[PDB]
Formats: sequence, structure tokens, C-alpha cells
Amino acid sequence: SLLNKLIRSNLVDNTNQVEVLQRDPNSPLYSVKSFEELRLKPQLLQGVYAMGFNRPSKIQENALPLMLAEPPQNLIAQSQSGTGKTAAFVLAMLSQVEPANKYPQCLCLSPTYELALQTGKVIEQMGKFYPELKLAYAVRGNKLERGQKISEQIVIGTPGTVLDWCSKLKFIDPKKIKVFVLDEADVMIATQGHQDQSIRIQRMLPRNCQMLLFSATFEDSVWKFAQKVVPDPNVIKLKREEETLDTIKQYYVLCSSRDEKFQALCNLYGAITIAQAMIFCHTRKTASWLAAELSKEGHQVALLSGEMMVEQRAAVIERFREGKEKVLVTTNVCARGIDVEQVSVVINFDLPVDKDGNPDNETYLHRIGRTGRFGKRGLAVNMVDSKHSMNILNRIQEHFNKKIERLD
RNA sequence: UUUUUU
Ligand SMILES: Nc1ncnc2c1ncn2[C@@H]1O[C@H](COP(=O)(O)OP(=O)(O)NP(=O)(O)O)[C@@H](O)[C@H]1O
Ligand SMILES: [Mg+2]
Repeated sequence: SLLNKLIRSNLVDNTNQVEVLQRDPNSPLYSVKSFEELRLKPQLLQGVYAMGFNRPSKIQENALPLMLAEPPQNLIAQSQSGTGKTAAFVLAMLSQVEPANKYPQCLCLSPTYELALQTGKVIEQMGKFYPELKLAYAVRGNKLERGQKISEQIVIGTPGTVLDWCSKLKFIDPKKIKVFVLDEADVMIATQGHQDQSIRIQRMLPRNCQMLLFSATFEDSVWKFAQKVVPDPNVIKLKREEETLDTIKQYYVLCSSRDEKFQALCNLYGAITIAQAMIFCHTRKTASWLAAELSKEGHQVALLSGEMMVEQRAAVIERFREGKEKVLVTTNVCARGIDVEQVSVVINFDLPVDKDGNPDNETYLHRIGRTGRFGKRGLAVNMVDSKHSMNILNRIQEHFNKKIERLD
């Protein structure tokens, strides 16, 4: 019985909430034209409606004409958290595949295991009205009898495994790729992200390959780099005022230590478990420590980090997906792209700093973006442990120019 | 520091 128990206020939100948003010009879900006015193929329109999609979001309306335009043109595009970019590029991929040809024509790169899995599902479900459309997972969990070529028309994978499939394993002839999609593009091409493997895969593609880059964020230099690595691109860039959702409200709690952050969250756990929530940490060790501390305080809790094996990672993410786990202590491995409808609270138990210790503005926006997705109303609570930490948050605040409330 | 290949 407290203010943050007003998660329950969002537990059962309004009758035509999303529809009203898709009629507001100031909404990034805004729709001035129907799906049939985008002139998608019939099987791809059936796939769309089959998912319960009613109206295209801003990014979908604007990107698909640019991506389906003939002859093909590359695209570097930005749209906010939970605005439907996956459906945007999946429709792009499916729209250029010729199912008769039993080899990889369309390749998609995600930064992490779980995002590949998640996106793979959307691809299968979106193209389901092509009986012969098949999807191959170039992900860590997977191993095929060596010496073969995969006969699936669409590959989704993570940078390393795809690189091996396209090189020493010879599973995919990369020269036959028509559409190349980099999801969460900005981290896929940034030096501290997957630049090396990403570019080394790109180099293996044919000259006539359409290239599509999507993300909610494009750091200043990354935007300039993407322009030089992607030939002749159409560009969708946001103004920075547009980058934060009105639908995700941002808080912070002031503390003096890690023990004090543990106690706060302890007191708030009853509220967090009403629906579902995510807690981010700066490192794997703190993730694991937090998990053991919550668990020893008697709270059921889920852990997910990169040191876990894929079997365990796949296990947890599915359990969380089904609401069998209600809280997931995690690292930046889940900062991006993950889409779980019920996650109504995101907690930065550690504030997102970069390698050097600088405020990670991009990661912050992706992290808080795991709540309040496609029109749902969400909540992001920041745990501040020091004065230095308070500064990090204040610099983020005026990066985005979006003030963050204090919580008692 | 977080990810990312057999
Ligand atoms: N036109 C639509 N109508 C209703 N729901 C949609 C529509 N388009 C997409 N969605 C759903 O809303 C969610 C959109 O998030 P998704 O597209 O997965 O991530 P994203 O928009 O790329 N943002 P990010 O968090 O930066 O990856 C998904 O669960 C989609 O199934
Ligand atoms: Mg996405």
C-alpha cells in the first residue's frame, strides 16, 4: 500500500489506449495510412493482421515504402523504444525473399542470443502464410552436420556464429544475400560493440545487397560512421526531443551504499511483483550478488547474464516470458530489443556507465525502453548510491532534457 | 566494463 503500488494503476489500462495514440500526431505510433495503403504482398498483409496489428506505427509507415521502393536502396533508420521496428524490417526481408530458392537470401544480425531468438519468432509468425518459408538460427546454441549448406531462406543470428557459418563452416554462401539487416545497428557498428565481426560479415556480401540499419539510438559519431559504411542511404533520424517516451515515467531514489540500495528494493519488491520487472546491473558479479541477496531475503528471483550457458539462458528468458518469474536481475545483455509485454517496471540498480565510466546515454534509453512498450504505460526507477552517481544521472537528464522525479 | 564464433 504505497505510491509505487500505483503500478497496479497500469495493470489494467484503458479500453482504446493504443488506438487513441495511433490517432495523435505527437505519438510515435501515429498512423495516417492503413496497412493496405503500404501495398504489401497479400501473404504479408495476412501475416500482419494475423498478429493482431491494426495500424502501422510512424516508423513502419515511413520505412516500408523506402525499403520496398525499386530498385533497392539502403536505409539507416531511427525510432523510439517499442515502436515496431522489428515488424518494419522483417516485412522488408520477407518482401524480397523468393521462397522457391532454397538458400539464404536474407540475413539479420542481433547483438545477443535472446534478441535473435525473439526476432526469429516474429519472422516465423510474420511469414507463416508462406508454407515453404523457413528460418535458420545462426546462434550459439546451434550445431549442424558439417559440410552442408542450409536450405532455409532466412537466417537470423549473432555476429560470431554467422561469421563462422559464412566462413570456415561454409553453411551460408554470403554472396547470395539480397537483404542484410543490422538490428540495434548503432551498437552493431560501434568499436566497443560488434564492429569488427559486423563489418567482416558485411564485406563478404555482394555489391547489390540492400542494407538496413535500425536502432532507437545513434550516437553522434556512430551516425557519421554508419553513413560511410552503408552505400547511398535513405536516412530517418530523430530530433533528441523525440527520443524519450511520454509513456515511460522516470524516477530516482537517493541512497548512500549498495546495502542501502538492496534495502530500498527489498521494500519495493511487493510493488514490483504485482506485474513484472527488470533490474539492470553494471557487472555480472553484482547481478549474481543481487540475485543471491534477494533470494536469501526470501524473494523468488531470476538471473540472466552472459556467463551462463545458452541452455540456461534460453531457460530463464522463456520462464520470464511466461510470467513464471516476475523479476529478472540482469546485465546490459537485456538492455536492448527484449520485448516482454508485462514488464511494467525497469530498475537501474546500477546506473548505465560505459567502459571508461562515462554516463551511457544510449544504454539508459534502451534500458528504460523495456517498459511502456507500444502504447503501454511504464515506469523506470533509478537507484542512486552516491554524489558521483547522482552526477551521472543529472548529465543524462540534460542529455535528453527530461527531468527525473525523486521518490520517497 | 557488457556482449559477441565450432
Ligand atoms: N502496428 C502494430 N500494432 C500493434 N502492435 C505492434 C505493431 N507493430 C509492432 N507491434 C508490437 O509492439 C512491440 C514492438 O516492439 P518491437 O518492434 O519488438 O521493438 P522495437 O519497436 O524495435 N523497439 P526496441 O525496444 O528499440 O527494439 C512488439 O511486441 C510488436 O509485436
Ligand atoms: Mg527491436
